[PDB]
Order: sequence, then structure tokens, then C-alpha cells
Amino acid sequence: TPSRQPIPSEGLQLHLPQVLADAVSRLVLGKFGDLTDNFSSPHARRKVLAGVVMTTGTDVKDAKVISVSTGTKCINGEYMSDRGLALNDCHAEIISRRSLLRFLYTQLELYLNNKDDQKRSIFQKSERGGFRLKENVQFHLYISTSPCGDARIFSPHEPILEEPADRHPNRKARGQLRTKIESGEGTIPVRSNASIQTWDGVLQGERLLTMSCSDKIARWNVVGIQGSLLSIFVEPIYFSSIILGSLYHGDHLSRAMYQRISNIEDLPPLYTLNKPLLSGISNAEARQPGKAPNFSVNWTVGDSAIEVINATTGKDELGRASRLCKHALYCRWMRVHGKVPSHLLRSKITKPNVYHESKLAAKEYQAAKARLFTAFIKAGLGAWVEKPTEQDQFSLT
Amino acid sequence: RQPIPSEGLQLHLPQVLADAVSRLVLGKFGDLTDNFSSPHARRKVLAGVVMTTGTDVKDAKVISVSTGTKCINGEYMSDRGLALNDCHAEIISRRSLLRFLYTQLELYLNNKDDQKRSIFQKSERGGFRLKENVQFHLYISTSPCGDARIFSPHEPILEEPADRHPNRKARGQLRTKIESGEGTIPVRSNASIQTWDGVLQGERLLTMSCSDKIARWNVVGIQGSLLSIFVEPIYFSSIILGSLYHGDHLSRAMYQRISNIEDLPPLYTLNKPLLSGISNAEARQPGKAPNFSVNWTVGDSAIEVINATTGKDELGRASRLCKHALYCRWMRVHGKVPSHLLRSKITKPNVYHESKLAAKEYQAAKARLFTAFIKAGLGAWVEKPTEQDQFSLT
RNA sequence: UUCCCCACAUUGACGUUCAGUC
RNA sequence: GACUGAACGACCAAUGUGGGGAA
Ligand SMILES: O=P(O)(O)O[C@H]1[C@H](OP(=O)(O)O)[C@@H](OP(=O)(O)O)[C@H](OP(=O)(O)O)[C@@H](OP(=O)(O)O)[C@H]1OP(=O)(O)O
Ligand SMILES: O=P(O)(O)O[C@H]1[C@H](OP(=O)(O)O)[C@@H](OP(=O)(O)O)[C@H](OP(=O)(O)O)[C@@H](OP(=O)(O)O)[C@H]1OP(=O)(O)O
Ligand SMILES: [Zn+2]
Ligand SMILES: [Zn+2]
Repeated sequence: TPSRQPIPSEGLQLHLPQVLADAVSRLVLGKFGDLTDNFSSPHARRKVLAGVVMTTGTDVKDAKVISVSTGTKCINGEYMSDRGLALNDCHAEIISRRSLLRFLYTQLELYLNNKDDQKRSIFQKSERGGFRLKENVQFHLYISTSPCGDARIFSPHEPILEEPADRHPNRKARGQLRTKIESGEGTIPVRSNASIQTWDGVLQGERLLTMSCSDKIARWNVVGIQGSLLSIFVEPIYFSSIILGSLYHGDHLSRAMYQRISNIEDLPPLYTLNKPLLSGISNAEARQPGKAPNFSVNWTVGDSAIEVINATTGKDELGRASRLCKHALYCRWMRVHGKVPSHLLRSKITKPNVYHESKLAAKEYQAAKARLFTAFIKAGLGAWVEKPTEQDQFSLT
Repeated sequence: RQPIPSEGLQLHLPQVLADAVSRLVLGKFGDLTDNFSSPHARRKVLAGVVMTTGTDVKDAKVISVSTGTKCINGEYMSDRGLALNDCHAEIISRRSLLRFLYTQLELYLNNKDDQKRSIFQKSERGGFRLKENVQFHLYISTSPCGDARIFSPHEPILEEPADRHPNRKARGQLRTKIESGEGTIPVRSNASIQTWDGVLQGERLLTMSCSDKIARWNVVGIQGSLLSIFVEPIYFSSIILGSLYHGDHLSRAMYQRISNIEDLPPLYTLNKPLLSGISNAEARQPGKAPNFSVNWTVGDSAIEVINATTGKDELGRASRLCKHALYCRWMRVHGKVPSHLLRSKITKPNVYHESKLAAKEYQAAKARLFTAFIKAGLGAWVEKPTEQDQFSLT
């Protein structure tokens, strides 16, 4: 099956694709096991499993499971947080990325902690200013099934024939932006009659829109996985690899993960359209039809236990904010910002100490973001949907 | 468990008609299976459609015959429409009926000497209509899943064991077949809409029950959207059950539960067909229920056997009943029909969903129906993800 | 009549074993 | 391998009946 064969990376090829895929799938699944009393725990129940793994060199056993997560559902509109205490998106892979961020903050704290630790940190000072990764370190993303949104919209028991080389005899656009529908694991296209969300309107019962994971990952393949805030310290980090435990299709997946916005232009220095290794695994999971657990589990290496969050409310069953919510990450960030000398910043601590404004200090990441949004529009693939601005207006302590 | 008569001038004898169409359908299934000895003669449920052309109960023709009890698996849904999503017998029988209707249109438009033989004729209102004596009667070897069958799935012991609890909330409720589970469940508990990737990920594919679907045929007609562009709404005159008949449940399910429907467009109405069990009720069919579903339309040489799990035949080939096939038929007739003869002349692109939307009135009827159910507190209709009907003919 | 709680039944997938057909 | 069939085990989320309550 030409549809069921690995797509090599436009990054660094340090391992062979299939050994790497089977490796990270095996490790992540194993580490979730260890975190759950050998899959016996109540919180081992899941529909989609994801994780992030790190490699330091060509030795494919140099690997570390960085983070592990499960989840297939999104916050209710009615339940959003004004102080950023809620998790808007608890799909497995989104959560994994967020935990990965915690690992990145810990690694900066490690470097800046003392000098003897700097040899142990994944980071180093960067010649261009700020920090950069060590010369060989790569991260790999694993999802137990293809990401929601465009990567999954296809008939897995029918041969592919999407777009012939000649201009489609009918019409174009087979990459459209799609959103999670509130109260569902599913995804629907974006309206071309695009109205924006408001804060008190959505809170009343109007549709909560969250971009699909396919669209989110593409975003990660343009602006990097660190997000805005961290980019003030560090240079853009991209996934080198994307491994799927099931529903793998090279044509569709390469389309969704980068190929559909290949018309992107004017990306700032260090930014690029990252085309990672794509691959499924040798022994793919079977579809289990049945109820998807209402919770989302997350773990970052260093942690003792996993954390269990009610996807609907974005907080845990006792209503306590997660270590992953905006407020928490801002906390980690503020701490790092304090431990970091001002001549070592990638941009300037100019703006106020509210979340959104501190995001705007990342001028370049912001610029990349705009090129991205524009890329989707000109590609005839729909306009991105952002949360209402009130979501990001809060302070700490 | 006694037949419920139809309209305001009675054209056939009830029990004679029931016994007639049951005998006929079951018999033609016989001829088609070399007297029930055939490999694919095994069945759990049988359905068929019979046409009558006049009162002479030997003027009857068996139009379609079918068997099947299962719905497609999630992984096997087709984005090109090559799959049969629902293979419960009576659903398939309706689809076979459609093939017959398309064929009749083709026959009418073929030439002038043939128009006399087609069941259709021009309508004063534009498009086509059935000739004045033509009726279709639906036969199922058992009560349709959903509202007619969920309560009292067993032979009535007669004595008129009428429902001891007719006013529960559960009565008349819309219900859906759930993938990987038994029974048929309210939609009120399934509040969100279906998605393609959600189903593919493992969320259970929901298919509307047969009871609800037939009620639907009793409002928007059995020809469906696409054919309604050519012809005026056609209804089943009779619904005959080879077993498990309970008049109260069947009548509630087939129409009475939506008698609150309003603003139906012209020619559309709440059809109340003849309901009846038969003289000699069928025996339960012994065995594991077969994974295949059989269909035959009058005219055909052979029957077709479709894998209910996959929606395609034993070799992975598309059925003559799938969306794609029917669209093909519709497109051919569409070209052969002069535009002054269409019931709707709104022009739309040649993708399936879009071509369905050209049936503006039918579409409207559909809306009155969904609302009827909703305001009656009987739940919201559940549709396939919107992706299912976005395909063209290559 | 309708609901509630408990108990017992009823009605498409899965696994095991056994027999077959291409 | 696919399909076909007969047993046995474990599900599925509705539904029935009963006893007991309640409006
Ligand atoms: O990982 P996610 O759950 O998708 O969170 C992201 C993330 O928000 P936080 O990092 O503040 O949690 C984005 O922030 P960046 O790091 O990319 O800046 C933000 O984008 P903006 O901050 O540019 O607005 C986007 O929110 P949205 O695109 O809806 O405004 C939001 O996604 P969710 O809102 O789906 O969480
Ligand atoms: O006999 P069925 O198997 O139930 O097929 C019908 C039929 O679809 P096709 O004729 O295209 O196969 C309906 O179309 P109409 O002819 O009634 O318009 C369609 O309804 P919509 O056109 O309103 O979408 C409905 O699908 P659904 O109602 O679930 O969207 C679908 O039934 P299944 O989807 O269960 O096959
Ligand atoms: Zn997702
Ligand atoms: Zn049925």
C-alpha cells in the first residue's frame, strides 16, 4: 500500500524512520503504563493517547519520554475562565505540547540555576542572542491516531485519488480549516461567512470554536512548538517527527501537516515551514467503537504522578486549576524572566505584566502567525478563529 | 393486533390484501432463491414492496425484495458514496423501489409507444405523477426497529393486550441504531451532531431507526429528494407485517405521534396508510443473523448480495443501490428530461448534497417533519456528518 | 396514570473453541 | 486469508416486568 508508507523528514535524519516510529510508540505507551499501575488504573481509560519524546543523538536508545497525555474533548463555552485558569483544549496532542512547555521552562531554570548544571541542560546560550537547543537535540510527537481535523477527513477503506496533477476538472480546496464542536470529539468546516466569537455571547450558549488539531499542528510547523511567551527566551523549536498509532495516510497527513500552506511567504529569520518525518507504526491500533472518557490525563517528566482534568470544565474534578493552564505557564515564565538577565532576552520586556500584552512582546512569533493566517486564507482554506480578546487579559499573584 | 383501515373510500379488502402481499413477497423471494435452498437464502428479516394497478388482486406485481438486519461499520463509510449505510430489510426494499421508479421514468421518456406502458404521466403542475390506480404496499416480515418494536418485541398474546403505559415519556421517542450495541436509543441522550473524524476515531455511528424512517416516508414520500425533482410525492398505501404486530405501537410510530405537523408544502401531507398483521404470522428464523443483505428489483436477472458491515459486495464492488449509483441514474434521466418538465428548475452544481438541495419543497417538507418531532418532545433527527454527501461523479 | 429506587429479565459488536467452503 | 456456521464467555444503553416508594 503506497498510502501506508513513511514520509521522510525535511529536517535532520538521525535515525531510520521505522525504527524511530516503533521506538517512540513503544516508549510512550510503556511510560503511560508505568504511570497507570500497568493500565489497571481507572485513569488509564482513554480513546486517544499522545506523547512527546526527546533524542540527544543518533543512538536510538538515548530517548526520553518527555510527556504523556490522553484526551479527546474540549471545554464547554459556559465554563471558560477569565483569569486563564481553564484549559480550553484537552485533546491528547494539545495537552502533550503544553506539558512539553513545562519541560522547557524547567530546562531554562536548570541552566540558569548554576553553571555546573548548564552541561546538563538541553539549552545553551545562542550566538544570535537568547538561547538555542544543543546541536543534536530533537523532539518527536506521537499520537495514538491521526489528529482531528483535515488529517482524518478521508475514507480509510478506499484508495486515494484526491487531486490529479492537472488542474482539478471540478473545483479546488481539499485542505479546509475545521473546528472542534463543543460537546464532541468531532470536527466541522469553518464557515466562509466568518463571524468572530465574543466573550459574554459564547458564555451564554453560542458555539465555542476551537481550531482542529490538524490545523493546530500545522501552526506548530510554522511558528514552532514553544508558543509566543517562550520565544522571548528561546529560538523556535519544531517537531522533527510525527508518529501515528492508527489512521495513517501519507497523502492526507503530509497535506494537513504542511503541504496545504506551502504558499507561505516572508517568514521571519529562523522561522520556516517545517516538514517533519511522518510515519505510522508497524502494529497499528484497531478502532474501538464505544464511549470516550470525559477526562484528560497529563504528565511531564519530573512529575511524580499524572494529573487528571475534567475536559468539559478545563479543571480537575475538584475544580483546581491545572499545572498546564495559562495562569500556571505565566507563573513559570515570570519566574524564569526573573532569573534571566535583560541583555539575554530575545526581545524587550517593555509591555505591561498582563498575559496578552506579554504575548505581544514576541513581535517575530506574532509576525509568523500573521503570515500563517494569511497563508490559509490565500490558499482558499478558510480563516483562523481566535478566542475573544478578554480571554488573555489577566495578571498574577 | 387487528388491521387499522386507511382513508375515506376503501378500495381493497384489508386481510385479503395483507395475506396477498405477504404471500407474494415471500414467494418471489422463493423463486429468487431456488426455493429457499440458495446460499444466500438465510435471513432474519425479509422485506418487499408490492405494486397494485387495480382492484384485481391478481393484477399485483412484486416490485422489490430484500433481507438484512445490520448497519455499516464506522471505518467503512465512503466519501465517494459507494457504501450502503443502512441494510435493515425495509430500508433496502425502499431503495430497490427507487431503482424501479427511475426505470419507469426512463421508460416514459424513451418513446411515445412506450409512454402507455410507464406508470408515470405528465402532471398539470409540471413534472410527473403516478397514473390514477397505482399503489405501493410495504411488507416487512417483522415490526420495524424503533418505536413500533422496542416495547412489546414479542407476539401479542392478543386479548388486546394494549399498552398498559401509553403515556410514558419513552413512547414515540425518536431512536437510533447504535454501532456496536443492541437496542435502539433516544436521541435526547445523544445531543451533539455526528462528525466524520469523530466516527472514524471510534465514536459510535448512529443510524435513524426504521420506525422513524418510515414515519418520515409518511411525510416526505418514499421517492426522496432527488426523484422529487422529477415526480410528485409518492406514498406507501399499506404497511404489512409478517410478525410482531401491535396496532397501537405501529400506528403511533408510523404517524400518529406526529399529527401535530403543520405547514407542509403543496402535495405533501401526513400519510396514514393501512396497517395490518397477517393471517398466519411467520416463524422466528433460526440461527446466527447473517452479515449479508440481499436485494432485488423487478427487471433484474440476478439478486445482489451486499456485506452489511462494509456496504459493498463480496469483492468490494459498489452496490446498484448506493448513493453513487442512484446519482448516476438521476443524472441520466435529468439529461433526458426537457427543462419545461421539471418540478424544480433551480440549477445547482453537480455534487450530491447540492443536487439534493434543488428539491426545495421536499427539503421544506423535511423541515416541517423534523420540527414536528421536536415540538412533540420526541427528539431531534440525527443525520450523517455533512461530509457524506460532498462528492461528484468524478 | 406518571415518575423514583431496587431486583430480575429482554434486545448489535467483541473474545474463545469447534466444524466447513473458496 | 477471506467468507460461512454451531456452541460457549463477556459487553453494549435502552426497554420490560416485579416489589417497594412518591406526585
Ligand atoms: O495549546 P492551545 O490549547 O491551543 O492554546 C493556544 C495558545 O494559548 P496559550 O498558550 O495562551 O494557552 C495560543 O497562544 P500562542 O502561544 O500561540 O500565542 C493561542 O494563540 P494566541 O495567543 O495567538 O491568541 C491560542 O488561542 P486562539 O488561537 O484561540 O486565540 C490557543 O488555542 P486555544 O484557544 O484553542 O487554547
Ligand atoms: O434509505 P436510507 O439508507 O435511509 O438513505 C437515506 C437517504 O440518503 P440517500 O438516498 O442519499 O442514500 C436520505 O436522503 P433523501 O433521499 O431522503 O433526501 C438521507 O437524508 P438527507 O438527504 O436529508 O441527508 C439519509 O441520511 P441522513 O438523514 O442520515 O443525513 C439517508 O439515510 P442513512 O444516512 O441512514 O443511509
Ligand atoms: Zn484533536
Ligand atoms: Zn430496522
